This record gives sequence, structure tokens and C-alpha cells, in this order.
Amino acid sequence: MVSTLKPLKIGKHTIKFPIFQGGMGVGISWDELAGNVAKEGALGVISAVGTGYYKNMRFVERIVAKKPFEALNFYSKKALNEIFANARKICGNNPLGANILYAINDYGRVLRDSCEAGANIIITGAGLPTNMPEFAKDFSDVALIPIISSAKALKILCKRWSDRYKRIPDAFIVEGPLSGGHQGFKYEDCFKEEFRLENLVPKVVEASKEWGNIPIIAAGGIWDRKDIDTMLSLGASGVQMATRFLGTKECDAKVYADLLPTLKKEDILLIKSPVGYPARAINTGVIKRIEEGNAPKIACVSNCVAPCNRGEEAKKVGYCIADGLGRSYLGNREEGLYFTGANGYRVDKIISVHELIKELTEG
Ligand SMILES: CN(C)c1cccc(NS(=O)(=O)c2nnc(NC(=O)c3ccc4ccccc4c3)s2)c1
Ligand SMILES: Cc1cc2nc3c(=O)[nH]c(=O)nc-3n(C[C@H](O)[C@H](O)[C@H](O)COP(=O)(O)O)c2cc1C
Ligand code: SF4
Repeated sequence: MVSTLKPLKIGKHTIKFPIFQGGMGVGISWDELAGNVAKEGALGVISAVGTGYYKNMRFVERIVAKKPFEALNFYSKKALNEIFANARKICGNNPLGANILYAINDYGRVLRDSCEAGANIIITGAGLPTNMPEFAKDFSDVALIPIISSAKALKILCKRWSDRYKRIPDAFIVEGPLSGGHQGFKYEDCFKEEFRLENLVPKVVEASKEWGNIPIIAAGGIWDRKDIDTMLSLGASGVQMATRFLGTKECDAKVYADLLPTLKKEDILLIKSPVGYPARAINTGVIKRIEEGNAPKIACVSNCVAPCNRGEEAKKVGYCIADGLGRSYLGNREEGLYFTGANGYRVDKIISVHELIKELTEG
């Protein structure tokens, strides 16, 4: 209960601790995880990606081959609404974010869906989101946070937003190459010291000075309070952490509670992705199936990302990311796809969100 970490202001919202749990798709950070995180005084973040899979397609209008048909069902408005409602049964009106990737054409529809579902903050990476305020003008209080890989992106985002909307972002998350999910770096750049998060945070904070010290949130490879203090001492206003929350009981993808305590470092690797950025995966499930020559059949049903072009890139890289992550949420160990931050192998015990926040904030 006693902490020397100070509350963090994001636009019109305040969180007791300068900690986000990063959004995790598919079905990894929904109502149980995000709700309990926000209950603890950190920012809980609901993933808006693949919400059609929620409760095995409870809220989809059409299913083909056990998959949500097209993007209107893959990004399901009614599912998102119920995930927020269920989260607020736990955290009340404590702030919640919605994470939505940029590399869908339907971006504005899902952003307004998140706003209408009750999100207080929108977080967007997997691209350069120069038009977030376009879709949010009906919701003046929702804070808007791009995820960036570099100071150059910060400067462009601020100029494009300022010129077009007379608004700048409420915060920036800078994500480094030790992160889970996709990486904002070329494969070869992920191993180079110049792009280590400790090197990126100073540059982004310095870039932020010119626009009035927009808060910078450091993400990627942050494990414990010592890493938090390191990032804060480098100018960051807070941290976003995901892999630690991936290893909590309240994670909405229950498979991880069985998979992570066995996870070995040599079984974590960067792979290709239909999204067009390197993804950090666990060497199991669909990956192993591909290497055996038993790859699941590919045929675009959910139309989940624009860069894929309805299966072109999925066929080239060998797997459909929607199908694989959805199968993991539904419990499929043989054909599911599984993601992790570089630190995933350090998960031994599965602990509660409450004990994890205690660990991260005590003192
Ligand atoms: C700022 N830029 C260019 C950039 C690039 C890469 C990473 C980052 N950093 S990041 O936005 O924090 C992210 N890390 N992982 C991400 N994964 C996803 O979006 C994702 C997860 C599951 C899906 C399932 C189905 C369809 C789409 C899916 C998309 S996004 C920034
Ligand atoms: C399993 C998993 C799934 C993720 N999926 C997403 C996602 O859908 N959208 C996103 O913006 N970030 C995603 N991320 C990135 C996290 O939100 C976060 O920025 C990053 O993992 C922080 O690094 P850490 O895991 O070392 O704390 C994912 C991370 C993990 C581990
Ligand atoms: S085939 Fe490509 S666009 Fe279609 S659902 Fe799979 S990854 Fe998404």
C-alpha cells in the first residue's frame, strides 16, 4: 500500500500508478485482466482485435469454418461493448483503454466502437496513426495515444495532428525490440544496441520537449520495479508492461497459465507475420505444425488486416494470424499461435494481478 510512484495524468484522466498493462490480442487482455488491472490503480487496456472470438463467437452475425466472417464480425462492436461492461463490473469508472492497431481500413469504425463502448483512452500502433482525432471528435474526453518506435515518428505525428486538428497526442508509448507481439523494427534492427529501449527513451523525451512535454510511456522488456525506475530516470513518465500480466491468473487467454511456467528461452523467436512486422512467438502450436508439413489450411474468412490482402501474405508467410490467435483463445494447443515478450521465459509462478501490482509498486 505505500508507494513512492506518483499518479499519472493522461489527458483528462488520472491513474494512481504510472503503469499500463499493454493490450494483447487475441483474447488475451479482455474483461478479467483489464478490469482487475484497473481495479488495482494501473491502466487496464482492452484489446479490440478479434473481439468476434469472445465467448466463441457469441456476438458475430456470420461464422465460416468456425471463424468470424469478415472484419465487421472479427472486430465485433457488441463483443467489445460486453467486454467493457464486464470489466467495469470489476473496476467501476476507473480508467480503461482500448488498444486498436492502425493497419485496418476499418480503423475509424473500431475507434468509434471503442469510444461508444466506454473507453477512456485509445492506444494505437502497428502503423503511423496520423488521423486518430478524425474519428474521436464526438468524444472530446477520450485520450489518444500513438505507439511509436522512434523520435522521428513523434515529430511527424505531432505536426500532422497539430496542423489538421489543432490537437496533439495525449501521450506517446515508445516500444522497443524486446516487446511481445509485433516489433516496430526490421528483424536485423531488433538485435542492435542503438535501438535498445534505454537508448530510445531519452531521444523521444527530448523530441517531446518541443511540443510541451507530452508524457512518454516506455514499453518492451520492463520486468520489475528496478526496470521501471530505470525508465522513469531516463525521462519516461510511466511504463507499459505486458509479459508480466500475461503470467497472471486473470489473463483472459487461460492457455498461458499452463504454457508459460514451462517456457524456455530457446523456444522464443522472431517470425514473419501477415501484418508485415516481425512477431515474437513461442515455438509451438501452428509454428511446429508448419515445420512438420501439417500447416492448417489458409482461406481468408475474417479479413483481419489490410497488408495481408485477403490471404496473399498469409499464404506467403505460411499462417493466418487471425485463425491462429483465435484458436489459442479457444484453447487449441495443437494449432494455436502464441506470442510473448523476450522476458517470457522468466515466468515461473502464475500470480494474481493484485500481487503483481504489489510487487511493482511497493516502496
Ligand atoms: C508503430 N509501428 C509501425 C509498430 C509496428 C509494429 C509493432 C509496434 N508496436 S505495438 O503497436 O505496441 C504492437 N505490438 N504488437 C502488435 N500486435 C498487433 O497489433 C496485432 C496483434 C494481433 C493481431 C491479430 C490479428 C490481426 C492483427 C493483429 C495485430 S501492435 C509498432
Ligand atoms: C502476447 C502479446 C500480445 C500482444 N498483442 C498486442 C496487440 O495486439 N496490440 C498492441 O499494441 N500490442 C500488443 N502487444 C505488445 C504489448 O502491448 C506491450 O507493448 C509489450 O509486450 C510490452 O513489453 P513486455 O511484454 O516486455 O512488457 C502484445 C504483447 C504480448 C506479449
Ligand atoms: S488471411 Fe490474412 S487478412 Fe485474412 S484473416 Fe488471415 S491474416 Fe487476416
